[PDB]
Amino acid sequence: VLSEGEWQLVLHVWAKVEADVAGHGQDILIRLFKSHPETLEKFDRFKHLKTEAEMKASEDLKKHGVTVLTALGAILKKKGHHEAELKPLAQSHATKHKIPIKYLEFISEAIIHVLHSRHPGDFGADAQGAMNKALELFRKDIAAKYKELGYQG
Ligand code: HEM
Repeated sequence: VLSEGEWQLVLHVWAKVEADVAGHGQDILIRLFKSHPETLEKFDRFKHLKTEAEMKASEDLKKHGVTVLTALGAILKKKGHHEAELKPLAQSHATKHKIPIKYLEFISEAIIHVLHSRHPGDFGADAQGAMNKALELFRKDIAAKYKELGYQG
């Protein structure tokens, strides 16, 4: 479990992300797609995008980035008490979108990379540690729902 001091580090930097949800969302998805090209293939919506400039130009991609970060923000602000928010998400990603747990690991790495680019002074080691712990908790709780439904994998 995160301590109260660790949750404060997470939510302090998240308040900055919320100044520019769309810019953040875009950078994160693009990092994910470039670092792990196999993740782009999950999105019939975005499959057609081949270069980073094309990705950067796509309004639809920027719109989905907002969706992802708004859902994640609502989970983080529940500070671990996220059962009602997490269950729908784990059900669609396991059974409808077919997203392996590993790809949730990849997008966590992307989020940490982008927070680090954009918010150095608010994202030193102690905040990066707290953010990694929060994202592991998210993954751990999702993985348990996957297992229940027969998708641990
Ligand atoms: C931080 C983790 C993530 C969050 C908060 C998140 C959130 C969402 C939300 C809220 C939706 C729309 C509602 C729903 O279908 O559940 C969605 C759809 C989707 N997500 Fe995720 N997602 C995450 C990670 C991923 C990753 C890593 C992949 C793919 C590698 C993925 C693939 C999809 C797909 C394919 C859709 C449907 C897109 C469309 O055709 O409209 N998601 N996600």
